[PDB]
Amino acid sequence: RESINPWILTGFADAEGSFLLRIRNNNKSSVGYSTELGFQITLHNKDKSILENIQSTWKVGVIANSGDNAVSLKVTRFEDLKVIIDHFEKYPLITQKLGDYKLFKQAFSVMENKEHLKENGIKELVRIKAKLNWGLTDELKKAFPENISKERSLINKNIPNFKWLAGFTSGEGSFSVNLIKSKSKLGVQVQLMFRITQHIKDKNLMNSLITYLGCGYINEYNKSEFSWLSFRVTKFSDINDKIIPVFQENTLIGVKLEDFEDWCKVAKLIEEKKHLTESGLDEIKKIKLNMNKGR
DNA sequence: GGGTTTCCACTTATTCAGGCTTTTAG
DNA sequence: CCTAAAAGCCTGAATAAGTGGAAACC
Ligand SMILES: [Ca+2]
Ligand SMILES: [Ca+2]
Ligand SMILES: [Ca+2]
Repeated sequence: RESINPWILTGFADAEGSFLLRIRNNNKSSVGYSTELGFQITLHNKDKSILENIQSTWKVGVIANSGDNAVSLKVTRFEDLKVIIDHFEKYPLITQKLGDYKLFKQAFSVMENKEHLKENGIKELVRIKAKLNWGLTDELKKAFPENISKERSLINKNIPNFKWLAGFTSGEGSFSVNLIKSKSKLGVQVQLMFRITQHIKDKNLMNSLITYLGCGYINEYNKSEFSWLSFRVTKFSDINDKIIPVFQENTLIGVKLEDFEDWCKVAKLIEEKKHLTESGLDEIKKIKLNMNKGR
């Protein structure tokens, strides 16, 4: 249908994408293992069009259901990985995921030489997989008895432009209408809240948003050993002047675009002070009920 | 063909999106 | 007093990452 700006796409990839490298026990392979290399995105059913638009932009990839409520785009046809590579050389990732892309490239090169059909190419792929995403299973690591490093170098890069940021925010942002039980006349303060969420491994990136957007602050949270960061803007002046124009100018994708649009309607109400009238409050309550999970 | 690649159904792990209420600033 | 802003709390699930099975292809 519609095609996606290449930096918007990279941003969305930084947010939602995943590189994959399968090294599979296989009785029929001359070396006892077969491989599969690729890139994939899994979204809620409601955002299938993003997947289809990505498929259209690159002209690669297979779309399929992923359980009852999700759908995926997977690219594993080896020739088509050349497209993935060319895209991310001209429009590179900036989160720690770049590290996974660099490993995907190393694995691509081994397979391009057909070395994965030989002991030494398989061994090499196990060394690559060992640093990729969640690394080797215990079964695979006991099968290749050699000291295999699990570390790679931290990525540290800057937001390259607003188009990447709109792609990334299309993945990781949220636009909240926070209805606060307040001591004022109407009894409800209306608070617009923009947030961007992301694992701590990319702290430097999340801290940069403060200066990159000239507003906001960051909260840290965890569930047991699992920590992440939350970039939040709540000052209406920053919302209206700094957040909203960025994304009016750099268009979000997916149903999150509708949420931002509803959020902007509420912004206009606030700017006109109608959030201080019972009838404006009613409309704002009705916008909220129908955005995000209520859509 | 016998190996190898590709696709499809489905699962598992966790990092997100994004819900609240109460307190302070101005 | 009054409204805006920030402090401060939370977890279900949409993501991330992955696996089993087998058809299709070279
Ligand atoms: Ca992400
Ligand atoms: Ca998302
Ligand atoms: Ca499961």
